[PDB]
Amino acid sequence: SMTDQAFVTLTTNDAYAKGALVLGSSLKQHRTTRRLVVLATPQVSDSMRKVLETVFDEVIMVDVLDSGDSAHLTLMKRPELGVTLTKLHCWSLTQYSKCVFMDADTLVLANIDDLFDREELSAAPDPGWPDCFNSGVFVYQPSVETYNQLLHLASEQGSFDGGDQGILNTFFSSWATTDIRKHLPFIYNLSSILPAFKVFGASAKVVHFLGRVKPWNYTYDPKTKSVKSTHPEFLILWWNIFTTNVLPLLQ
Amino acid sequence: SMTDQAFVTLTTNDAYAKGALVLGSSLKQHRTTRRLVVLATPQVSDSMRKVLETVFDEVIMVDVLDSGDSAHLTLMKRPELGVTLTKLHCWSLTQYSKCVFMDADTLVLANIDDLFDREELSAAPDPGWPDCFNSGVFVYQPSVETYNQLLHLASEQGSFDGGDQGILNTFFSSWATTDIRKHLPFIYNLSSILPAFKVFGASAKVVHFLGRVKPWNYTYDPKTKSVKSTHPEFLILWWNIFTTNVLPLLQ
Ligand SMILES: O=c1ccn([C@@H]2O[C@H](COP(=O)(O)OP(=O)(O)O)[C@@H](O)[C@H]2O)c(=O)[nH]1
Ligand SMILES: O=c1ccn([C@@H]2O[C@H](COP(=O)(O)OP(=O)(O)O)[C@@H](O)[C@H]2O)c(=O)[nH]1
Ligand SMILES: [Mn+2]
Ligand SMILES: [Mn+2]
Repeated sequence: SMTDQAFVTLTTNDAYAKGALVLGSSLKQHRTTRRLVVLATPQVSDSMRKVLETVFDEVIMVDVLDSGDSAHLTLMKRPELGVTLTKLHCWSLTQYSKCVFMDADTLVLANIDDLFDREELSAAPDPGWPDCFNSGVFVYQPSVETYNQLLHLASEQGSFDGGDQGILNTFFSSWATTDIRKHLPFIYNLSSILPAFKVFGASAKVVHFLGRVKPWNYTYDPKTKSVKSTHPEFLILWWNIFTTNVLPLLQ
Repeated sequence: SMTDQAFVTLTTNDAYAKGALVLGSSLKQHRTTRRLVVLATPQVSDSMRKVLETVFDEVIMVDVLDSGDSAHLTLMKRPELGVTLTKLHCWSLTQYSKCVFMDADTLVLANIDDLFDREELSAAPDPGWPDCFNSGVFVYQPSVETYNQLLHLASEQGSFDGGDQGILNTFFSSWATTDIRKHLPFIYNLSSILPAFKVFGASAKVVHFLGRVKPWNYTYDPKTKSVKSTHPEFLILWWNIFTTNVLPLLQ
């Protein structure tokens, strides 16, 4: 293995846990040589953690509601940010020298181990405001200091969008205008939100299921091998990995 | 003046001509020291050209249907690209050493003369596929050679999107991964297509009315000083410039 480097994701409940299982399975399918880590909350059932342990190398419990937790004081100032402050613990994983964070609503389509050639903070442009990076996929260097700086910003300013992206863009404010290599190609975080896709979509490495309805919210029908009601192949691939690679794992 | 440098736009009919008048007026309002040039087709009425001559320094006729025109042979190979091939004549303006091209559906909100500090090809990211630049605002160096290269590409490949953006991104294919200074801030070409706008929208320099319905397609009502049926201030500002600055110009 590479014990030094990891893909890291986050699950705060059993639903998003299904995303992480598909994500993690997709990274394994494409033969990552890196470690797979999921940050989990106590809202994730013990039974679902057990399933998570079959795909991830580490299942690391984070509970911001605990007074022992580093973020707990910040949560009391900003109680609307529990999920965000949990995600930012990704910077506390100081046993790793470099990590790629990935949202549980991502799916990997090709080997993306070359991301570890990048430096903090490397991320793809967000559609809709492309001078902000999308926080669903980013390369970072674990650090207690950086983590504590991020907590402080969250304390002072909250997030301009109620999630982690605002706060990450505010702290990492030089991304839009400094060093192009920190701009991940859009194909490493391709929002499922048209003629450009016909030309470039085939080279997609990561698809990101941005928005309200997540792939596990759909009703899957084995009879038709698809869901009840743009490029629907990605949603179908999600459920292929789920039914094929994930389902037989704890038995 | 600066006789060396110009803002350049394009009008193929009387409708888009109204956009160019508002654009040009907005550049004058914000006190550009550069020259204002509009490329016009014979589909633009002589009476509307006369109004255009009150705002622009040069009204340059381009007719791709003419056998004397440089693009005419390319048009016969690709007859669906008349508008595109007309726009690309912007590169034929070799009397200027550097130009900013702007679509007739842009409106300037602040002085953007600092764009002339940039080099070919400097453009803002397109929302939706942000590793392509949006072709509504770009800094370029006039050149017969570049122009002829662009014609050839148009001949060989057409455009992957039926307009000029595909062809410009294909020719200028290194934009996404080389030299960040060629990435215009999104505020220099802000698509009217939300929490990021609350934080960053106020610093907008150029708004771009992307999409089907253009500002002059709206019915303006002087009684209410707004239109019949997101951030509606931009559309209202368009019509303010039209009614205030443009309307009294030929009398
Ligand atoms: O209720 C939640 C909210 C978010 N997350 C995690 O935080 C990330 C960011 O949220 P989300 O992906 O739902 O936002 P979006 O990507 O749609 O903008 C998710 O991918 C998860 O890893 C989670 O586990 N549970
Ligand atoms: O019928 C047309 C089509 C386009 N154009 C010019 O070409 C540009 C690009 O087209 P458009 O702005 O309509 O495309 P969009 O910006 O909406 O994607 C316009 O701004 C105009 O300057 C024009 O004059 N007449
Ligand atoms: Mn996400
Ligand atoms: Mn336009």
